[PDB]
Amino acid sequence: EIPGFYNRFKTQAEKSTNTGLKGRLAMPIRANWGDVGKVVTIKNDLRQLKNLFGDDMNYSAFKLGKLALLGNVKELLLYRLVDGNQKKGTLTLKDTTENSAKDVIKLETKYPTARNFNVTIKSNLVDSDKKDFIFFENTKQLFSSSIKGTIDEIVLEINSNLDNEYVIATKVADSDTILANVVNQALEGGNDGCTSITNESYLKALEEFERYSFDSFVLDGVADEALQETTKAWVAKNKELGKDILLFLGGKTEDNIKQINDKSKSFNDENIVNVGSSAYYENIKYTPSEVAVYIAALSVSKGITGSICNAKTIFEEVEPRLSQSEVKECLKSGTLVLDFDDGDVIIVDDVNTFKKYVDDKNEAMGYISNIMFINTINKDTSLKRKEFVGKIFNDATGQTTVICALKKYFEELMSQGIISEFNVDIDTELQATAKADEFYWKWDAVKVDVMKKIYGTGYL
Amino acid sequence: TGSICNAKTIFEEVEPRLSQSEVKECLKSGTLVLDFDDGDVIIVDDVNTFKKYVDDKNEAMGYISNIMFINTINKDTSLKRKEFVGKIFNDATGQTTVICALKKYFEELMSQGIISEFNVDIDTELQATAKADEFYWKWDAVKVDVMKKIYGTGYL
Amino acid sequence: EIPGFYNRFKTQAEKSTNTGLKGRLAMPIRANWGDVGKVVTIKNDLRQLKNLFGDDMNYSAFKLGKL
Repeated sequence: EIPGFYNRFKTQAEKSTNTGLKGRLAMPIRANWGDVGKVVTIKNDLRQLKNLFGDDMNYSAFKLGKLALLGNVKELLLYRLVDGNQKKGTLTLKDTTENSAKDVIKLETKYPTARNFNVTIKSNLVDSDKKDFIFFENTKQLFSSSIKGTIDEIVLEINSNLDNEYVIATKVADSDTILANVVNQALEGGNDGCTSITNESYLKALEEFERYSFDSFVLDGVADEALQETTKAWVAKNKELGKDILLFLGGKTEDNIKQINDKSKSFNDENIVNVGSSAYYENIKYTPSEVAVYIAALSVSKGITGSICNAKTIFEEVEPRLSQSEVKECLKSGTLVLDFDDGDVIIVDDVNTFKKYVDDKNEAMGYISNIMFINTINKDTSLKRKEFVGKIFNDATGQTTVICALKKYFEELMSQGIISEFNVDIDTELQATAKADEFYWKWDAVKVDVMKKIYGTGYL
Repeated sequence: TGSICNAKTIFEEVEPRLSQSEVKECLKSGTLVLDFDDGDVIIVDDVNTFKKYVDDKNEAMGYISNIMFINTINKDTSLKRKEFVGKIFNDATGQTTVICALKKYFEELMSQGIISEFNVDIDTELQATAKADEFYWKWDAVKVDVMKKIYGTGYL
Repeated sequence: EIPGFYNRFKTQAEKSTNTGLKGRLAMPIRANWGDVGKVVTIKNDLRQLKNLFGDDMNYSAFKLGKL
């Protein structure tokens, strides 16, 4: 640059930061409003969810999004599910100067929907040629504007202000004629999003979700069986492909605790978590899958350095309600069920559906926190792939560098206290059999536990 | 001193996109195809069209880096032609000088770590049959490999 | 395989082992329940015996198996 003393101030995020959030979650959702056919990330502010997908609790989108956000996920990734017939609302405007009136402007909702987004056009009381363009939803006004009677400036203004973000205006003809007055005319022709949604839509959503990486998946708070087996196979495929995705599920409200335990027996992969209990938060019930959304969100928000075995929930009630016998039955079945151990609703344990089996996949694998730990180690290691694969020569120096980097990572874990003991070394047994263009290595560790049970004995 | 089997590319998208079955099919066919192993576009492997065949032209010949190495050795050697052809007398001294120069070159390669092991010597089998105005020589080497595959096993 | 860094975790029997057992024994048995006409090996967990030959002490099978 030219000589001088040029300041560039950067008080962007000086101390406007907090560290109370973590994790990311996947969400196929049915929605009346918002983008369609894309996987969109949502920051934890619910205002973003409300803006980008509406505020209708009749739909899985807003309700499950609110539950996930209250789960304190750092970034919530959504995908709007639709049938192919799903459509945008639309309205058309016409001129009045000519006896044979001609359509000159068309209004269409910015996102596909079927809501009663309405529009009003009336004569401007100040200027003769101006028309006052006002927009509503069921007469609840969104935005008002006034432009002279030329179509180009009218559509440009209507598309300019983001107060009119609900609707897009397009020019039908290049007229300079006075528009026709409308009063609360709905943008018709749209279709909602709950229309004929089937397993194929969920399959397409999952195929879209293959692109990204996630900490957990919950399947739209829907307990349809065939979707559950499909997602089970999909997660197994993703695991075999090096994508370590965890899955939470919730049974149907009609299922008895015996049926829920049978389903939790049917699932035995460690990445499957079955939720049995229903709950109420704002005096409104939530099916086991709807609360499975929340428990998955809370789990991913916990991340490492935590668990869920007694994490307090937002729910004001829980049902069905279990004695210690029923709780033990559910845990032995691998079911996760909420509890009312105190005046609040409390998560009973960290169990997953796998826990029915014991020894080879160890008992700690029956707990979700260990699976999150293993998936995190696999993810960081598969991040190291690109640092080390195809970039170092397999000699003693390259092996030493790889081992030193992994040792530094595990020592960082040790510094956090997550691991009580570890060692990482070359797998000389397999390294002897290794081909010259490959490397084998081994590591042992001991994750630091957490009190689930405590016992006290008193003397007087 | 490098390869392409995981070199990051500048490309923001790649198509057509392949499962591991398709990738294995392409590699067995000798095809080179880009991949989206992460958020970027990444080169899958070092393979060439030859790789369909295996043993005589060895499996390392199926990889482009080995061919680049062999071509470089041939090029430097065919650079040495002008230094040695028609300029030294084929006696024991000339043969020793040629062998010493080639040994120095291969030791320079060893210093760079590209070669893990080598030996270079007169091809006494063909040198016995060699005409008086020519020279035969032999060399073995071991190019240093690179991790393409890595496997880890965990204990808790 | 294709190039990559593919983990395969093997926390099967990390430290879930003990050395308090040895030996093998033959047993012709009368039983109300279980397989017939085959020589079946039973691991020392009595639950395996109970599953594969019942839990009736009236028969040589369960009683002598427990012993």
